Amino acid sequence: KPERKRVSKLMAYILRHSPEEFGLRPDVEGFVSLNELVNALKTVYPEVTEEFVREIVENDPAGRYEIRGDRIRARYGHSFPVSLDHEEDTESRFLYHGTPRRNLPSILKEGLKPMKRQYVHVSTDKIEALETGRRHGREVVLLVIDAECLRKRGFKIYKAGKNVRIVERVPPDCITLAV
Ligand SMILES: Nc1ncnc2c1ncn2[C@@H]1O[C@H](COP(=O)(O)OP(=O)(O)OC[C@H]2O[C@H](O)[C@H](O)[C@@H]2O)[C@@H](O)[C@H]1O
Ligand SMILES: Nc1ncnc2c1ncn2[C@@H]1O[C@H](COP(=O)(O)O)[C@@H](OP(=O)(O)O)[C@H]1OP(=O)(O)O
Repeated sequence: KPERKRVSKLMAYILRHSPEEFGLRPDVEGFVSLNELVNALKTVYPEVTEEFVREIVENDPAGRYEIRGDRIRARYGHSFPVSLDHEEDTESRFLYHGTPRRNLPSILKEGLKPMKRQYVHVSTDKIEALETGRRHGREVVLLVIDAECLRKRGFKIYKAGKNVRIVERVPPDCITLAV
């Protein structure tokens, strides 16, 4: 529903990108006070309550958020450094990243890089990978990433969302296919 969606979009923006511009100071792990997040959200959507934020967190289908005690964080997507959980994805054999075709000259030479984020974000889900690439351009390619290649190279893959995984970078040898 549009109420849930518009408050969640604002939560993700505050918690991933501009907490300080709403007066919040994330701790090392990226958590802000839940009460303080609620007041920040209410500067935009005055109907928001803590109970509604708790409902958004628990019902989020991607696993975007985490509440711990009286604090809340985004679980990935940040454009500032945070220490996240190191729940390691050891089971996935391939992972996916969608990107505009125009990026293949750089990506296939340099690998995937975190760009303005802290981590490279990949997915266990091809459609969601492609839909993320579509945010950046109409002509997108599906990158297929060999998870064992990454692990062997010392790049741990972490369970950030239900489908989202994070990794420090993806060297080009680990990009097996671009479709
Ligand atoms: N070496 C490179 N050269 C050029 N472009 C590159 C390179 N490596 C990666 N890119 C592209 O640089 C761009 C970086 O765009 P951004 O928005 O930061 O990353 P996202 O598109 O993965 O979205 C991650 C999402 O996953 C979670 O939901 C988060 O919350 C996000 O919503 C991509 O097109 C890369 O392919
Ligand atoms: N329902 C929801 N809750 C929270 N956040 C949401 C969201 N639906 C979308 N977002 C985020 O909005 C940005 C633009 O994405 P579009 O609207 O172009 O698809 C992007 O976040 P960012 O700028 O950090 O990359 C998305 O995050 P996500 O990939 O988790 O949906």
